[PDB]
Amino acid sequence: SAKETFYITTPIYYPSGNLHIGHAYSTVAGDVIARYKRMQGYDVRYLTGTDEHGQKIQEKAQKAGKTEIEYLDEMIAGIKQLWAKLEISNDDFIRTTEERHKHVVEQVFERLLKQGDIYLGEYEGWYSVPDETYYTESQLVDPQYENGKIIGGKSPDSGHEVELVKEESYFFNISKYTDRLLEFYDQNPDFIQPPSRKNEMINNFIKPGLADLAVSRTSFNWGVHVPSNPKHVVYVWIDALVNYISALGYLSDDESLFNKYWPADIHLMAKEIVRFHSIIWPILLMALDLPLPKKVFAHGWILMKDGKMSKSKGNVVDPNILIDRYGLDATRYYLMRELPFGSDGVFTPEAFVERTNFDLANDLGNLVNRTISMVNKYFDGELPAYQGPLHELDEEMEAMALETVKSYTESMESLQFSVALSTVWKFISRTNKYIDETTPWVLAKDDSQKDMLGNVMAHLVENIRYAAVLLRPFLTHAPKEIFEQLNINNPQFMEFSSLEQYGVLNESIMVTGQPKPIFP
Ligand SMILES: CNC(=O)c1ccc2c(c1)nc(-c1ccc(Br)c(O)c1)n2[C@@H](CNC(=O)COc1ccccc1C(C)(C)C)c1ccc(OC)c(OC)c1
Repeated sequence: SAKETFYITTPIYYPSGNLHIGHAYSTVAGDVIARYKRMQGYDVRYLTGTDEHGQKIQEKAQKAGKTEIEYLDEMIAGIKQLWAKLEISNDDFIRTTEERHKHVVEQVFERLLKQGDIYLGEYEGWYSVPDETYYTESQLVDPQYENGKIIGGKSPDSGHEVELVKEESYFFNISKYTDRLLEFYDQNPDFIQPPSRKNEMINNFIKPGLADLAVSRTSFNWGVHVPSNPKHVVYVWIDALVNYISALGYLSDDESLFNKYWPADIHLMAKEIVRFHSIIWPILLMALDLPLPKKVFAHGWILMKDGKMSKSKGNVVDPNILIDRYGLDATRYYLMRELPFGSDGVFTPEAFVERTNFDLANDLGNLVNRTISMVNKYFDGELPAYQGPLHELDEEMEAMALETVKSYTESMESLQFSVALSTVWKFISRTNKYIDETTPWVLAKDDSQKDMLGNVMAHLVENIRYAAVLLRPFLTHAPKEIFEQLNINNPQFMEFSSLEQYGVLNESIMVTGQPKPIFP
């Protein structure tokens, strides 16, 4: 009786200032899924947010001569400005400084304490002061021993000697849920995407035994405090992970969003945090007796020919610069086209320009401009109504249009965005080829071939309309501009349902008398 719901999330971003195209990819990709699911008729909720706690945030605020909230408000303003600039269709933005989040972190922690899933112990970690990163005994390089116990070592990055750090900490005993998690994987084979990551998780993390998780610290203050032991602050594991249910008003005075949208249909994230969403998150939800998420999707990185982009190498590509210089459509298209499923992508300015110029401006932009120009020149702007596949090429081309939609659909549902886009561009290329094959200018000579000329123009515009509709989730400007210039005004003709049967324009239409570039 009601629309089926679809809840999609990106990870909450840690506001350390440097937002590169790698961070933009997650929110753009999430936006594409969100827009696609809305067009399919789902009741969609798309969430993003920020991780605002931890020692480092408060150190950075204090160093800058600001309060924690002053500092964070400025950083979050910048992040939300970028999302608005990328036209991210997120329905909400969760900040971990909000009471709706803090209340959940406190209540979840207290519940696990009362159930006995969390117990007090002592955290022991290997810390590198230069790198400010902790490690387990297992990953120290050139470890030193004494009586069989690891006594120290070298950071597996910097190469500086690590320091043994100890502090009182609450532990979450996750190992007892091991069997339940493996059974969950068995009954939900599509849970982890790409599917190759599942056995890597099992082998590297679950098979060797899940260590108790240190979920609190006593060494810093900026964060959620444990109500029944206020010297303890909740660490990132529970604090960050419950953002996905705290955003829905879980345990608030109004849980209606939580009742409607939980569980999440897809958690989208970069591959380096999929182990936390694949193991810790499901086990935490089991401990709270909540339904698990249906799917976790890990995407690859957008590299340079220096390696991972970072502020430290001066490697960072700024999405603001790309948008200001080349436009939004070009930026979103490049991100979604160049990062294939289960692999990494590689950014170069030359590759960006080729995609932008060859695919968008040339293939799609000139197809629209050539078509509109021919309709203005041969029929004074009045596009003859579609009649049927009159030309010998039409039967196979009309079939290709439907095969394009079908292929696009199975690519999108399998999260293969780059293949969906390449499939659409094969159709755009074929439409340009249709012009060369039919030579409209030759047909415009003979007065006998005026119906055949009208048929060709009708097939050009119907091919364009198919392309425009399929690109609606990816490009936020181009499709609107194409519909505008073609003077296709009817909202129904911009939806997926209007692609079921080829040739919906069975009435004459007057196209723009002043066509302009679709891009930039
Ligand atoms: C010099 N150091 C850094 O540049 C530095 C970099 C990251 C820092 C960080 C400092 N201090 C914090 C921090 C610490 C305490 C609290 Br409470 C908190 O709040 C955040 N973080 C956070 C940043 N937060 C994240 O990346 C958010 O991750 C998630 C998002 C959604 C859901 C789940 C997650 C998890 C955390 C499960 C991946 C952090 C701490 C430890 C981590 O692994 C050991 C980690 O893995 C990606 C992320």
